[PDB]
Amino acid sequence: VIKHNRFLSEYQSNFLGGGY
Repeated sequence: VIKHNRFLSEYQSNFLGGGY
């Protein structure tokens, strides 16, 4: 898994809205 090479931050944490 890539995980955006510690740069994007998981799409900015789902742009402050993502239930997981």
